[PDB]
Amino acid sequence: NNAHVDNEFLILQVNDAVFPIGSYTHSFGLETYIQQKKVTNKESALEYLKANLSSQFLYTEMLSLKLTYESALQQDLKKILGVEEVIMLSTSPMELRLANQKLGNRFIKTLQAMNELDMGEFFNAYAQKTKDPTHATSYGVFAASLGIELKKALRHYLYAQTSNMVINCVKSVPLSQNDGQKILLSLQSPFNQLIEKTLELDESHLCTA
Amino acid sequence: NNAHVDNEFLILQVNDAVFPIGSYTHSFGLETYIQQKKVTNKESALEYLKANLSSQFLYTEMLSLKLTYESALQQDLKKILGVEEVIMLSTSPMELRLANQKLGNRFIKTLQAMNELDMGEFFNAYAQKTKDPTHATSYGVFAASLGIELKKALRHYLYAQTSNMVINCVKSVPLSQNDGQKILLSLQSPFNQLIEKTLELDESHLCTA
Repeated sequence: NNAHVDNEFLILQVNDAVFPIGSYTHSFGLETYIQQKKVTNKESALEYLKANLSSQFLYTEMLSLKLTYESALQQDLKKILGVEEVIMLSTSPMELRLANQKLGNRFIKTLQAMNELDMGEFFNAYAQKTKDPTHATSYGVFAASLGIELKKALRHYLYAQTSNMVINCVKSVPLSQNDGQKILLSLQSPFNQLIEKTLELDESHLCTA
Repeated sequence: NNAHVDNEFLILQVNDAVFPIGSYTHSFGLETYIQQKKVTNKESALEYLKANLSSQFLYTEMLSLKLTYESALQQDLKKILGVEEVIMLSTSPMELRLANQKLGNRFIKTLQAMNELDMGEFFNAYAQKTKDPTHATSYGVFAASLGIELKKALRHYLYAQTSNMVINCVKSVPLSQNDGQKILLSLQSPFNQLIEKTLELDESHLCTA
């Protein structure tokens, strides 16, 4: 039914910076740290990025991606909605809440506008009931529905979000293009640690960072 | 070694639109079709892309990537420079042959800037001796040098270039973002046919389109 669809390309397409889901929300803490003169060069940007990756980005976004992926495999919509409720309640202020929700809704809507892509009955049920979808959670359900391997879905999502964070630093600090590339390289070892950790964590760790 | 380096992440990084090598040059052969009202919608854009992908892009760019990858595994530098000579000599107009060179030169330099990345003896020797590098040929040597699988290298390069082409159509026709996503989805089957075809071609087909 998705005979004409190739997951190897589809994972690249939905993680492409150009995938049309409205405006982005990672540049949030950054602009504050720039005004505070806490992030003003390559070295300080890197430490900022590592700190962020291993706090809220791991314990909220990455972990939630995994939780909704695993629950989707068990057709457990209830747990998915519960994860989304926990995240919504731990998110402030209302502007970030609103934006994250917009991003979530846009991700789902963009998939759905591709009429020739069949997401399956479970995904479409999720799409109809979700109140506070996020990019990471709806992605988790997306990957589970199409049978994309978890470690691969994570790796691709992790790289894409981080790339967005770094290009944010390059523009806002600013940094040099090569500085951004050096940063992305040095983050590869943290990336795999992050992925390892994500697999060890369970729902009790959700939003604790 | 490259102990801290993960090819899984590096392949995403070098194919990111953010990789600072400058703008791709597929945009050159589309402006006329638009002006002349030949590419006007999603449908005619798809056809133009399919035609483009399976002509000059296949017989020059994708094939050249494959040929320098293969020669790199044999550590046959003479054959690599031979491929680049053929492309340089077959490329007009002058302006496009200069743009392509820059793009190729920028790819190599960007890699070299990342000092914590060890490209290895052969790639360094290629870097010292190349005269008319291109993005595709330099990328081929890069992929083989790091032990990245050929089909995977092709898939990532192909998707990235095609995303760029589609974005050009979206911006130029212009088209809606949704239409661009439908186009990329529709091209997944063609992508696989393009890759299997690439593996069947050899030097005797180089630049014959």
